[PDB]
Amino acid sequence: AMMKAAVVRAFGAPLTIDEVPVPQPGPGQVQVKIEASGVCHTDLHAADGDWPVKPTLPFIPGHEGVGYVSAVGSGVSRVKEGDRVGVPWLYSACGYCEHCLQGWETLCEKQQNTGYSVNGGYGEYVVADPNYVGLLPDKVGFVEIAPILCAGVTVYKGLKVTDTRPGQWVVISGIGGLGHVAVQYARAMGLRVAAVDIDDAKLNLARRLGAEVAVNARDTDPAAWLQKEIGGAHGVLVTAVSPKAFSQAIGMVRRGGTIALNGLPPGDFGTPIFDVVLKGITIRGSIVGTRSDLQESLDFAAHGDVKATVSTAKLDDVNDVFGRLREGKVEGRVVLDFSR
Amino acid sequence: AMMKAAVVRAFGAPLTIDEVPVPQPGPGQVQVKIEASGVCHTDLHAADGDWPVKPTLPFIPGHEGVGYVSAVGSGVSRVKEGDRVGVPWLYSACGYCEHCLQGWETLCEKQQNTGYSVNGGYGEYVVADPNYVGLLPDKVGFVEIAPILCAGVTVYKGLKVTDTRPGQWVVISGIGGLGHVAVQYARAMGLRVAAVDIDDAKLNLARRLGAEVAVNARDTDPAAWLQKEIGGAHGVLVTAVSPKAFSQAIGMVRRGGTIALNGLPPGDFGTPIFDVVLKGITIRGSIVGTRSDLQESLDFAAHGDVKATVSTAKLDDVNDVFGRLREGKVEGRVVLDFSR
Amino acid sequence: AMMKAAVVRAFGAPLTIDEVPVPQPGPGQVQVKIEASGVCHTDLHAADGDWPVKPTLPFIPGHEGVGYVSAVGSGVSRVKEGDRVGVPWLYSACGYCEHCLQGWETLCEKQQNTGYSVNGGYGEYVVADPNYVGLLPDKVGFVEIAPILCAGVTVYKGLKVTDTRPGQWVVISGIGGLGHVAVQYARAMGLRVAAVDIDDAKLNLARRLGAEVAVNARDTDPAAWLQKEIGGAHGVLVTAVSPKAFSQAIGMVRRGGTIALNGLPPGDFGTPIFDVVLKGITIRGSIVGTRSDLQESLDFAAHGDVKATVSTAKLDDVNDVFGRLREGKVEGRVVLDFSR
Amino acid sequence: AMMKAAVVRAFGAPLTIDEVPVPQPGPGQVQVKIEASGVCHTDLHAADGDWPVKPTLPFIPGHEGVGYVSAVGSGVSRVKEGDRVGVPWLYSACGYCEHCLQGWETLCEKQQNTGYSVNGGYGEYVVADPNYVGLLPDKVGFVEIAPILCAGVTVYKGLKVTDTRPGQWVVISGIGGLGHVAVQYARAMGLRVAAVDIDDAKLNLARRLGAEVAVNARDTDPAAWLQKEIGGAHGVLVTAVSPKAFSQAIGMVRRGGTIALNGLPPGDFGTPIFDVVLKGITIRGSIVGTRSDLQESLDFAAHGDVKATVSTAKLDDVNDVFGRLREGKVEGRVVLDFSR
Ligand SMILES: NC(=O)c1ccc[n+]([C@@H]2O[C@H](COP(=O)([O-])OP(=O)(O)OC[C@H]3O[C@@H](n4cnc5c(N)ncnc54)[C@H](O)[C@@H]3O)[C@@H](O)[C@H]2O)c1
Ligand SMILES: [Zn+2]
Ligand SMILES: [Zn+2]
Ligand SMILES: [Zn+2]
Ligand SMILES: [Zn+2]
Ligand SMILES: [Zn+2]
Ligand SMILES: [Zn+2]
Ligand SMILES: [Zn+2]
Ligand SMILES: [Zn+2]
Repeated sequence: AMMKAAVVRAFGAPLTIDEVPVPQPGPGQVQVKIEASGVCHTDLHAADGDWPVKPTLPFIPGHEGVGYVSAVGSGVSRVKEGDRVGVPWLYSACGYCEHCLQGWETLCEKQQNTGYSVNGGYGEYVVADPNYVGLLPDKVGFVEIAPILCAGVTVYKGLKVTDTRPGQWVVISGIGGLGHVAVQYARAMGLRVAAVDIDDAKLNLARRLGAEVAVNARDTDPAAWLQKEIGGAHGVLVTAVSPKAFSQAIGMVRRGGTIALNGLPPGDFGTPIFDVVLKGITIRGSIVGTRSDLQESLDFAAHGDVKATVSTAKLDDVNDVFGRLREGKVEGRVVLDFSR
Repeated sequence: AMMKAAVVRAFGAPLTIDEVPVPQPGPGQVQVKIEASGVCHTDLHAADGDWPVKPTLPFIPGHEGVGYVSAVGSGVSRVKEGDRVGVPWLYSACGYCEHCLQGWETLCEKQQNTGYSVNGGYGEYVVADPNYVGLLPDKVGFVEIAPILCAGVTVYKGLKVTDTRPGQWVVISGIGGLGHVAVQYARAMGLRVAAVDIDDAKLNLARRLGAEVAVNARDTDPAAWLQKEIGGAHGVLVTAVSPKAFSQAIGMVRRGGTIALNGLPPGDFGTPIFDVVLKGITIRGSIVGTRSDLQESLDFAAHGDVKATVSTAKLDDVNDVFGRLREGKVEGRVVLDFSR
Repeated sequence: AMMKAAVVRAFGAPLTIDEVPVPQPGPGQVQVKIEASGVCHTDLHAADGDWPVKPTLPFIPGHEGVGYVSAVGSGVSRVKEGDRVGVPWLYSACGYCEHCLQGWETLCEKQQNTGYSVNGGYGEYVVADPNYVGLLPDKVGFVEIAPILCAGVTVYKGLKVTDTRPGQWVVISGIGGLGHVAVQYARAMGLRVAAVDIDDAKLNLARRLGAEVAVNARDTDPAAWLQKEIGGAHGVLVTAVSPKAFSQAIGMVRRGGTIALNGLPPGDFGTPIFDVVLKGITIRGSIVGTRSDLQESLDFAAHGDVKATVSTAKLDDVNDVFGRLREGKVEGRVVLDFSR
Repeated sequence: AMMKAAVVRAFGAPLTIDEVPVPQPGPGQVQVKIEASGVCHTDLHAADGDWPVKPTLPFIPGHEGVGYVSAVGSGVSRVKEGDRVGVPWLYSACGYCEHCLQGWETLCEKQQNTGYSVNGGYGEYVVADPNYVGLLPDKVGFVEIAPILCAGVTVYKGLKVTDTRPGQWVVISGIGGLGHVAVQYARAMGLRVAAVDIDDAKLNLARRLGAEVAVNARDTDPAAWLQKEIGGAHGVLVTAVSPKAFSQAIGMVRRGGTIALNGLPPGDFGTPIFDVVLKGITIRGSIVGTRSDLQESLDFAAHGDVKATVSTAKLDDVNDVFGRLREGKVEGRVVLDFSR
């Protein structure tokens, strides 16, 4: 009847860990018993409120929750009890608007979002729409697979919309939680990879993870060096949370190239329109991924092409996690482990 | 042996109509006797030398010249004496670089530009590269067709890269020199047009041209209104590239839509990363087009689908033409008429 | 505490899945919570009790068990709780006999053997000597790394004692659990690899894994075929479970060549003394590997040079797994999955 | 022009002492005048033609001939007339092949064999390849040194390939023609020697030769005894290769030890897989030796460390000699004496 959960009740004060009621699945719904729950930067902004459209208090964050289906309402055919599933950012969509019909459910104006507009995976249980859960592969553990539910699918879809093809150069700007799996997806997609971050150790991660080129932003200029070495990149993926670098990205791309943006920092960034137009440059934002994007991105993990770098932590230490998460002292990703 | 031509001999200075020597075609070159020559703002930027890369002085402006091939250097096959051709902005490209080989010669870093880096059509004769001239439809007169070499191809190619298809919505932002031509291509491409401007007269023109909706930005927030009325436009063509136009385009575009920027404005514009990412928006630069683009835009002119509003003037009055343009007194396009 | 474990209570009889006491770590010992446990053919030899020296009944097999240290006995320094380790065939050795002092602990006459002389990893927990456990690489998953604890280390040491060097030919006879990773170690050690088995599917597997040439012993005489095809090999590693393959390998080497033997089917094989002497052939027994061998063989796995072909099964199905392995119906390794 | 030589004209028949031409050397050849010619069991198999590859008839046997260089052809630098040399089993190798370049000329596919494939030393003179003859020590008589060319180098190289070190144990199995010479090399090589045999005379001789231990296999299990008495031998040299000797060798050897086989018996021998694999035993064939092996073996004889038991006989009594060898009535080695 009760469960442990990290409930945000005040739009900025640390999360509390309380016994709350276990959500029961109604018709068309299922219940998921959480084994692991990934922590995303988005969770910070949910706890805080750096976003125009804000969560409703109180709520439970977590859109990288993974576990088994523990119960099922009527009318459900996609999943059964004991199925291995994840509940990602896109909690549900109407399924029949123009966006949904065209396989862009990610843009559905009637969408609900896990751990933001409805309760998420920072609890021992979570109710989900079985039509939009991620179907998880057996061969990959809960802790290792959690980050794919958001970080993975986000950078996978992001790389797809750079419109770069095998043999061409992709730049991964920022080798963090997202960035570091981005390197791995890019390689599996046959791309040549260049990495660029403020941290020279993060650049070593990229090097090990497959990148054949990396330069430090806080040293030389990324643009000038890349235009110099590789001849500019055909595509750029910006994962870097920092407002700036959404400008030096325009410079690392060669003419006719595409920059996909994963970051969600605040405020307007300076866009050199003259150069964008003359160099025929494309700038494109990419929102996580569709259900197909997600399944494809999980497949890459199953096959061993992709493997998240992950720090484990306990539900009760959630606030500790948020702390070091902000101070950029987190390597790769952090995943809450519910294992007893 | 000699000819008259408007010449820029110093930046910002009135052009002087000098007697100068007729240029002669060497091997792989042709000569063109100019019968009409389009004028546009690009010419003002050339004469003022206020773009990052200036022209070399002295020079003859004009990248919208049309006339008859009057001489043929050796090794030319594409055109012959008597052919009707235009000499567009793209004078030549290298033909072997990555861009040229992929049918993107407009991104060629070794390209020459007519009436800017090489002498243009503000004179009785001009030497051109037969491989890069525009082949003109028999049906259309020299004066009427001249602006298609610039305004025509620019907005046509711009509409193409908005990645819209028949039946979908496109917003044409700014119904002026470019815009009133864009409206017509848009219609011919099976698109539903929403016109946006602050000038009621320009808006009335859009309606006459087939615009299904016309919104005045002065009285109405077109972003709010279009989102309310049609859930946004699938494509936005910004023909008057300015901060207010850029921001509002981002507001008017439907989620997952594409914005094409048609101009070359100074400075950095503020881009709302957040909105661009959550909405999955594409921002894209487009000016003029390839030889294929041009031929396709010419064909629309030839079928009677597209007619530029045009007025004429004499070579001797080029400075006056510049004056009206600079003051913003020009309705449509001004074309220099060399006809007897 | 109790746990599930597969137990051998009578030779040739199906194993039973019993509830048994969790083994506790005494002084100098550690306890390992098993995540995955490879099924070696030695396990069948043991359960069937077809070796001259029987294992004590009853016993829990499994010497490819890997997981986390879950408890530490007093006085342990080498490893700590949470460490990822495996418990190989060589459970322990005396540490001070002639063999042990010369880094050949695999020959220690006082050695104990995991899942034979002491209980092994066909269970939820196993107690291990921390001085002899395998220290697993972070980079690799439990399921994938498990076969390296015997299959990998065995064929790696075996390849080492063939006394071949980069550029020379080695024959792998039997592409099963051991042989399929042997192909990869061989390639990683710069050898040209020839594959021999009695099943085209194993041969096809070997071809995918880097075998330059391959032959089905059932379809022609393998020794003669190899003599013509490659001029006889410089070395041969015998991982087959048929005494006949042993005799045949002796005819696969060129003069001066070395045959190394890993396979352990009961009985004798035929040594052609005359040809062995005349041709100066060396025949060599090779038994698993030392702690050094094991560390090195794990490093090849961490570097991505070697990757076991694996399929998982549940503890409950151990008998169906044994049956399939008996009838040659297994490709690569079967790894018992104890993961959540 | 003419000389006496014992000739085999029909396999298995008695030899006849015939008058045949004296072989004269051409370019790159020397002539040797025989002073003594050792006899061994290889000569019996040559005369009987009972090996897989047979001598061509007619032929003169003898691969233990020693004497003086009596003539030289052009282009000979290694020896000169008057030099004391022997013409061993390895008459010549190609010098170009893999084996020849790796110091294993004994394995040369193109080798010729003295008194087998080419005429040998059962005659007054023999033609030889100066690059392959043995260079005999000054201080040892012809009769005494003859056996070192065959028996000597065989047990010496054999001992070398047991890969034993001074201070370690070696078993000499069989103290006959070869064995009594082997005991001596072993002691000279600083090994502790254990003699094994069924004949009590041969064992008393081993003790006289420095064998620290001796066991009669008729009375006691030499394996069980040696394992208990010394912990098993580091190496075993089997000079009399019978299935029993071979089997017991596998039992007598210390784990990780090496068994070298000097004999050429027929048939396949049963080799216990379990024992060879688990005990990590090396089994190695070895007969004769390289030119280097020979020179080294001669040096030991030269230093008085090795002396073969030799009986002399005349050329005309060769058949009588063969009979003695067949009936196993020979103590030591028989050598034909051509001296005055
Ligand atoms: N002691 C050691 O040095 C070390 C460690 C213990 C295990 N052993 C032994 O290694 C052997 C193999 O182990 P495994 O797990 O890979 O068994 P496995 O069943 O997985 O593989 C056996 C392979 O041998 C092949 N086989 C049967 N007859 C063959 C033939 N005539 N020619 C070629 N291949 C033939 C099979 O086709 C099969 O592919 C076992 O006997 C095992 O006990 C090695
Ligand atoms: Zn997220
Ligand atoms: Zn929808
Ligand atoms: Zn123009
Ligand atoms: Zn080019
Ligand atoms: Zn094993
Ligand atoms: Zn020991
Ligand atoms: Zn001999
Ligand atoms: Zn040779």
